[PDB]
Amino acid sequence: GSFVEMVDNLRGKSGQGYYVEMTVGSPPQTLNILVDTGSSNFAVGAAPHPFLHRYYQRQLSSTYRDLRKGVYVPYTQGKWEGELGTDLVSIPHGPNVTVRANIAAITESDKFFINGSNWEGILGLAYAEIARPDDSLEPFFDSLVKQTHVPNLFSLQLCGAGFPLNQSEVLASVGGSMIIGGIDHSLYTGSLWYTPIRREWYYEVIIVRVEINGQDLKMDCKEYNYDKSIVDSGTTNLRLPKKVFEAAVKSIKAASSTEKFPDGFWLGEQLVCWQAGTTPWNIFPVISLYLMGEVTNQSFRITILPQQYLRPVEDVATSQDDCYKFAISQSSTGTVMGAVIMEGFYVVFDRARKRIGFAVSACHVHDEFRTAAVEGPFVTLDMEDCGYNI
Ligand SMILES: CN1C(=N)N[C@](C)(c2cc(-c3cccc(C#N)c3)cs2)CC1=O
Repeated sequence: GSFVEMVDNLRGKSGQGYYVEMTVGSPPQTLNILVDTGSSNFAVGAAPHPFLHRYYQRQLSSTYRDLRKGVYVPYTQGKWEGELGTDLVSIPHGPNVTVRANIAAITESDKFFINGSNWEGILGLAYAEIARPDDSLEPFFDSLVKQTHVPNLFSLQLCGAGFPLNQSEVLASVGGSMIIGGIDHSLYTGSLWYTPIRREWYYEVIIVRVEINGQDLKMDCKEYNYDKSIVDSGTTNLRLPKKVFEAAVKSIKAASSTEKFPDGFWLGEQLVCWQAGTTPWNIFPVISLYLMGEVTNQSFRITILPQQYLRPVEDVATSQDDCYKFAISQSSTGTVMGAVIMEGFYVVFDRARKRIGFAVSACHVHDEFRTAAVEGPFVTLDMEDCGYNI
């Protein structure tokens, strides 16, 4: 590991997201910021809110600059309104540099901030194409690279605990690492395998084959990327296009048929519990996603375990049972490789070489019989045909 100052700088969990500490303004105002590769705006709470115990106070920053422009950002569920401006920003447990970046000061919001959560803003790490209001608002990472000598690359190791973390524990626990400008070898084992970034807007990739316990889902590969497939640290679940989700659930149900689970479980609505320590990991299948490789007609696969797709949750009766929710769900906006996938791997967002690397995470949860994996290469033809076009 060559980046000790940044190792273990994240906190959180898949259900609440993972955040890094940042400072904004002069003198510096400390805030916890959600690390989100699924968006491109740096936005922070800038007004009192019931679920925030601190926020950005522009009037107390001598380096604050008003851009005199508002921004409205609506999401599937939730939305916020803010005022655009710039200020000096730093990451305490990050590169030792300070940069002037755009900041959306959130003044009004609805179902955005989460009661119980510990973050006060979001750091959109994706590209300008999807920034709001438009691509003219330079994203934080672009500013960082343009203003310093930090290499145009970052890597993320999200660490699921494998069990529930209570309010106090989740605040004291190490949730992972965000290495800005490099790759830390202590965070993974084995080799890194890279897939191309198809287009620079979201971190879009192309899935070319899917297997459930080695059995080919056997769908037209275009279905797996309809209408796109992205890597998003800001999404909890592994989300799959409707048809792919239906086929995957049918296969996962068949593989785990020795035990029957209620429809509510497969819908990700209700939890299932087992006596402490007896979770039947072995009856659930591993899931492999094959991704386009960097060499023509070559692909590689990343394999996750149920320890990744069954999200630990505290039981309603806070019993001693080990409980989980099914963390694979349907999407009408393409495949989303969320925390479920990311917790199994160290993921390298190599913007400089327009590629995303995957390696088995040194902190992935597993058992004595199976482990997550990243393996290759495999001969795969016409992978370009797997990509979707409107
Ligand atoms: C999916 N996705 C995204 N990646 N980023 C956006 C900005 C947002 C993510 C969150 C959010 C909140 C809490 C936990 C997690 C988690 N985990 C993500 C709130 S807005 C919009 C969106 O819909």
